Amino acid sequence: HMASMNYEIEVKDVEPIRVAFMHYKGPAAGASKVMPNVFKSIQGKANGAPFICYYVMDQQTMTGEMDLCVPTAENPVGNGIAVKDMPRIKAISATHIGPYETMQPVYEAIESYAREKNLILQPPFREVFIKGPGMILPNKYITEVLFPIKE
Ligand code: NA
Ligand code: NA
Repeated sequence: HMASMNYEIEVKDVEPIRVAFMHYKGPAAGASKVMPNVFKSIQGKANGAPFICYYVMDQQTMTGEMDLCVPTAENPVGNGIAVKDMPRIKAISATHIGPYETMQPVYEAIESYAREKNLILQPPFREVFIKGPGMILPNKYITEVLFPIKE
């Protein structure tokens, strides 16, 4: 009867995911210019929620190094876009509702949870864009953080 009052923090087994992706380094801003190029390369045939895998992220400078990923069965057309399987992870999952650029309380809750359950966090982490109002408009955005743990 209760759903996403809190961050619904749990440990999940996430199986490998075939993605079309672009590796991006620069302002978290300039990533949104790319994520559409991924969709177009695979004729917009996603078979899962798009996500960003963060290898490096500084929220003080809001710049980082990341994979912009769209789960797909398709072969990408138009170079820059490649396909790989994102690896199996055992991850702390947190579900965030609303504006998603920083989500400091979510990452603090994940860190506190990890210490409580004696889990060791292992980058890289993912932000999964489950839902949102779409392209005709944010208090409705659903973003799942997946932070891998050491097994
Ligand atoms: Na908090
Ligand atoms: Na969100």
